[PDB]
Amino acid sequence: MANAVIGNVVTRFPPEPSGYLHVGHAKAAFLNNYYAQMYEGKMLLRFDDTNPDIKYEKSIIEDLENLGLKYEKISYSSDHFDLLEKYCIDMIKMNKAYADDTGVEDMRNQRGEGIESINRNNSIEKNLELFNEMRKGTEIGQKNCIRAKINMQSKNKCMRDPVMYRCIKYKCYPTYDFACPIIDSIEGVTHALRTNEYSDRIEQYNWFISTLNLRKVYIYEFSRLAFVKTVMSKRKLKWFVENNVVDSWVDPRFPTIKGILRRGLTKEALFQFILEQNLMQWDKLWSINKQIIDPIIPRYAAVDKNSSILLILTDLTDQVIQKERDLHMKNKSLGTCNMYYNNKYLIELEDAQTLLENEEITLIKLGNIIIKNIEKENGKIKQINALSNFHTKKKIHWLPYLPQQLITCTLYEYDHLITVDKDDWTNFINFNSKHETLVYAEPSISSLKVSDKFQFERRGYFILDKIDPHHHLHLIKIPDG
Ligand SMILES: Nc1ncnc2c1ncn2[C@@H]1O[C@H](COP(=O)(O)OP(=O)(O)O)[C@@H](O)[C@H]1O
Ligand SMILES: [Cl-]
Ligand SMILES: [Cl-]
Ligand SMILES: [Cl-]
Ligand SMILES: [Cl-]
Ligand SMILES: [Cl-]
Repeated sequence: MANAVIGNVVTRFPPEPSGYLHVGHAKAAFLNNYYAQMYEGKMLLRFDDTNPDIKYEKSIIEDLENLGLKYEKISYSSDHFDLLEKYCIDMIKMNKAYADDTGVEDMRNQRGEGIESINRNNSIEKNLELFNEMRKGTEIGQKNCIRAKINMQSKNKCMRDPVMYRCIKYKCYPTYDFACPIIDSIEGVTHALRTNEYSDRIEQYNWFISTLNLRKVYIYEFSRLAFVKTVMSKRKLKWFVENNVVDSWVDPRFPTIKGILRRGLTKEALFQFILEQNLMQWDKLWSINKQIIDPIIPRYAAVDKNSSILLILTDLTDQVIQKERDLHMKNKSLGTCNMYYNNKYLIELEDAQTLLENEEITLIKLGNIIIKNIEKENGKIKQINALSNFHTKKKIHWLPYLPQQLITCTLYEYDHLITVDKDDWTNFINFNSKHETLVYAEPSISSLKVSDKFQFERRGYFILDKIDPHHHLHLIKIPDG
């Protein structure tokens, strides 16, 4: 941040309302916030509608609210079109801008080979009256674009007469390249943050600023954020949606901020992952998210609904005993859930198959028990009979066989959308990347409210997405890196 001064820093986040925000957007928005906060500065939110819906502006304001960012003001590039017009005319009168009717292909490698276009020497007043043709929309006007008069022979291709105004309320619109430095300057930005993929652009940016004798804006570049096995092109994502491969932009497989928060990511983890680091691997982002959520979420129990095996404590009765226990043992201010138990339990079959005819084991948060026999009807295991011994390296989780109180849950597990890491690209999709499994979970889990994060013991981490009628829960699995 060159020549930054505490209390005199202004940054801005300038997304286009042409789609929903994704993770890379989140890096930009966050870094703008981080540099503004570092100097006790101000951060503007600019909707960049230079070359133009409102559903997107709404979605943006909600995603920013969700990331916890707050802005001093909201502006639209549109709001300065009249002024940009004025500046355009000024440049025409300084012989710094001219009207051009050379064709797009021709113009493209006239630029490539550095020959001055025909109109580069146009008189001032022809340039102005052509600009008027453009502002009215005449067939002349549409054949004409205004461009800056810089240097067709510069080693920097961005310095070779870039287009400033195009004919397309307004009949003519400024390009990004021209609108960005002017608007940044007059809005009071002091430090404009931009992806360093647009890096040849800087000399042009500053050119415009000095050529109009405007207050300089420093540029701070950063790397763009891209992930393996991920697509963030807006066209590829709408393709996913239109073929019902997903059925919403909020799908947990989508790198949108909405989708990624639904999937379990915490804003804290995303910000830390941005600070504490060719594509990136989701593994480290989800490992940070794990480290962050693990000590502040409760632990509940679940067993497979269908493969569950019945365990009997022969020496107890069918009187259900209740015991308050703590949700998370380590952080004892997280609260207490309730634990119900009696003589009949459900355990996993992957656990049932592991018990030998006289082992001692431990039902977590309850106590040790003594396995007595393994009744196996047909080939499978039908039932297990054990002994209370409440007063071992086989500690298993369990549910009390109380079906009118156990909560039924669908576990959604997701895989990457595409198969390669980065025209016949749809052959690299994973369509069967949404896995459902049904479980019973602990009665006390009815406490949870939608959006809550928790852990299923010896299963993994989950977020409660929706609650169906009849208290049926939908649980999205949070990857754990
Ligand atoms: N993948 C990305 N990673 C980081 N920052 C990005 C990424 N994509 C866009 N940005 C930044 O997001 C801001 C708004 O982007 P937007 O105008 O929507 O541009 P784009 O057309 O590149 O999506 C810009 O500052 C842009 O440089
Ligand atoms: Cl960086
Ligand atoms: Cl892509
Ligand atoms: Cl959905
Ligand atoms: Cl990064
Ligand atoms: Cl995968």
